[PDB]
Amino acid sequence: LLCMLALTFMFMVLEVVVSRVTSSLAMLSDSFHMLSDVLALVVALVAERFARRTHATQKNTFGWIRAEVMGALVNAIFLTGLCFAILLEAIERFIEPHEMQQPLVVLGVGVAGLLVNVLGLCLLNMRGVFLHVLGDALGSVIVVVNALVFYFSWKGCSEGDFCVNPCFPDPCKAFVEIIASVYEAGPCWVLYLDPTLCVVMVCILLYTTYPLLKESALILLQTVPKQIDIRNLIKELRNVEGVEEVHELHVWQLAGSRIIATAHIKCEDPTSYMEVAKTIKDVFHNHGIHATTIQPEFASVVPCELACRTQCALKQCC
Amino acid sequence: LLCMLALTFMFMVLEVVVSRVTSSLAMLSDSFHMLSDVLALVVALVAERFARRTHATQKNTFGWIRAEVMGALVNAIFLTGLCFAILLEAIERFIEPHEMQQPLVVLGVGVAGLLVNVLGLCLLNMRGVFLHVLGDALGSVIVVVNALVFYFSWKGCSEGDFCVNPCFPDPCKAFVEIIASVYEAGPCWVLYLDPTLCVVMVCILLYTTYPLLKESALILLQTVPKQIDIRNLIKELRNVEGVEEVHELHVWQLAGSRIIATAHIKCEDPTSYMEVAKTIKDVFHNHGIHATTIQPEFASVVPCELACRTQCALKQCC
Ligand SMILES: CC(C)CCC[C@@H](C)[C@H]1CC[C@H]2[C@@H]3CC=C4C[C@@H](OC(=O)CCC(=O)O)CC[C@]4(C)[C@H]3CC[C@]12C
Ligand SMILES: CC(C)CCC[C@@H](C)[C@H]1CC[C@H]2[C@@H]3CC=C4C[C@@H](OC(=O)CCC(=O)O)CC[C@]4(C)[C@H]3CC[C@]12C
Ligand SMILES: CC(C)CCC[C@@H](C)[C@H]1CC[C@H]2[C@@H]3CC=C4C[C@@H](OC(=O)CCC(=O)O)CC[C@]4(C)[C@H]3CC[C@]12C
Ligand SMILES: [Zn+2]
Ligand SMILES: [Zn+2]
Ligand SMILES: [Zn+2]
Ligand SMILES: [Zn+2]
Ligand SMILES: [Zn+2]
Ligand SMILES: [Zn+2]
Ligand SMILES: [Zn+2]
Ligand SMILES: [Zn+2]
Repeated sequence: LLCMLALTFMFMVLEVVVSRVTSSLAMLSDSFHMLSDVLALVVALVAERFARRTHATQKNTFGWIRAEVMGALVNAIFLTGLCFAILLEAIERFIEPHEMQQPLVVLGVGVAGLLVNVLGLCLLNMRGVFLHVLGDALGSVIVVVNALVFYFSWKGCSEGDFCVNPCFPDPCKAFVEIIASVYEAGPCWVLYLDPTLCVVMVCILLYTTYPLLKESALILLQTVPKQIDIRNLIKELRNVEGVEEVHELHVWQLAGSRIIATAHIKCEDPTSYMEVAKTIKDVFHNHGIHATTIQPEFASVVPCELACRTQCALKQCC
Repeated sequence: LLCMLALTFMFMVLEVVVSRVTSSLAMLSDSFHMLSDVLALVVALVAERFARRTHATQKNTFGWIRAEVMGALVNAIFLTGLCFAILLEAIERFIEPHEMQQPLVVLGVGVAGLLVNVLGLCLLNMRGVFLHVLGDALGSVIVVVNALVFYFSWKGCSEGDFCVNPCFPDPCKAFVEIIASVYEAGPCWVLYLDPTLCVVMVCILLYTTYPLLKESALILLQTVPKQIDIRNLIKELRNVEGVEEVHELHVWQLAGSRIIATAHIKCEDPTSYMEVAKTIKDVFHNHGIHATTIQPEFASVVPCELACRTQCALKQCC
């Protein structure tokens, strides 16, 4: 983990610095994606370290096990925020285009990123990581092809001869239009490739990270998992022996694949309660739910036999 | 709520657009703060709309009560991401200083924001809103004083007269040293003022948003609330004549003041369980807990009388 984490972090630092100095948007977006990747590795390591020894902690009774889910959510939404900022910068660049400072350094960092992804390729359990590395390499080669197209087409100028087309506003009024030799700059295919390509990059990043963010948000919010069917479960619970009807059923996913159930039941006879709670355990275990807790209300218009009279209707769940 | 929402959103759009036009970072940070405020209002409205008709939906058995807290976390982390982008821009501006484009429009939008905050004042439950609007007004004061100081002190050349600037690199090297020696006034107190005020603004935003993010994170992660002491509660539960030992006790907060408790008690005398259950209800209602699902495991090699046959990968918590 750390063996690639350190390399990715150091490359991220240099990449961010040189990109924002050179002020090229697609490069900045690719560096932000590498930033999201390295923070994903960081949160994965933190979650593994915390989950290695989870117990009945004084502060957290359940344990810091939702750490991986919350880290995924934080990374996804942090990337979304940075991507929104980058899109705002791209719109600003549409407002007033700027040329690339130096294609040579951009090509160098692009091939460096390509080599970084190639090295990471060597290091679906591993196929998912390989696909993520391939997507990062795709972003890197998009940066590289941007650099190539800019270098091959943008003839530009480096002398005092009239070179800048009216599309690009002249710097410092071009010395009041020199108060020289006639020259025409590059065609209308550059000075716009960088932002019109960074928008594609940011759109693809948003499309890739939306399902992960949605899944993490649904996990963090108390939502029944798609695997468990609430209607089938409630109907099958009603169709048991010794139980009249069930209420206050709460089912939610904690993290990964450990589901917690909660319900209240009523039994006709207090005697011989066992072999009935065993039936409830078996029927819950039949579905994906494994950790349960069933409170019996022993045997009428009142919904639940156990309710504090002086209770904030709200405070009491549902 | 929407009456101020529409005005705030329209002003946010205008200020963001004009700030990106003029490239002023302090105004950009203030606009980001306004964006955070309007998004907070939006999430509050949607949370109230969802909470007005909270029901045991098939997808969400608990209900979308946690929507407000999730929106608060989303806003806090989005603001943090935008603030990180702002720090990147500020470090860039330290690397290469750029002067403000048009002080007049910046002063106009600053006084417009001040008037917006004044109208907000015109329109703890309300003391918190007063504190927030006073903070936003303070940010507007920062941006307007930045504009005022830049306008009065800066004396950059506008015409073709000589202006030797060592502070900022001249565009096109001033026609390559031109291939009325007017000197600028106080470059130190002018060029660097905007990025440093932006850094101060973003630092104060981080300081004022960190506690909210921490509380929201502790709410989403299943953490015992600071109001309830878990050790005292378990000691009182153990100090009950009916129950022998209490195991698998989980306490967590849903949203606001809604605490749900879970326990696996073991007791004898099946015909008198309800006598114990009333005592458990009373002792839980003594603390902040108001919703419990105490499951009696009726009668020490095995800790819990009910358990999965395989308990694969100990999905069941603890
Ligand atoms: C790319 C940008 C967003 C910077 C990311 C930096 C991370 C490496 C930082 C940000 C938040 C940090 C965490 C914030 C809080 C804590 C709790 C801390 O536990 C304590 O000792 C708590 C002490 C207390 O507050 O009482 C251990 C480090 C940790 C996990 C930090 C680990 C390092 C983190 C993830
Ligand atoms: C071009 C500029 C102005 C940026 C535009 C941003 C949004 C208009 C885009 C970015 C990502 C898009 C989302 C990417 C993915 C999806 C999932 C897609 O299908 C699903 O909901 C689930 C698909 C699946 O998982 O198979 C519906 C459209 C949606 C929400 C897209 C809606 C439009 C979004 C938010
Ligand atoms: C501007 C850039 C370059 C640096 C930004 C640094 C911030 C992320 C740091 C600087 C000072 C820090 C604060 C210094 C002191 C505290 C008090 C302390 O918070 C509490 O009060 C929690 C404990 C309590 O319950 O009293 C720890 C977090 C906090 C807000 C820190 C949060 C992180 C801050 C804002
Ligand atoms: Zn990646
Ligand atoms: Zn099971
Ligand atoms: Zn009940
Ligand atoms: Zn109560
Ligand atoms: Zn309930
Ligand atoms: Zn505000
Ligand atoms: Zn038990
Ligand atoms: Zn447990």
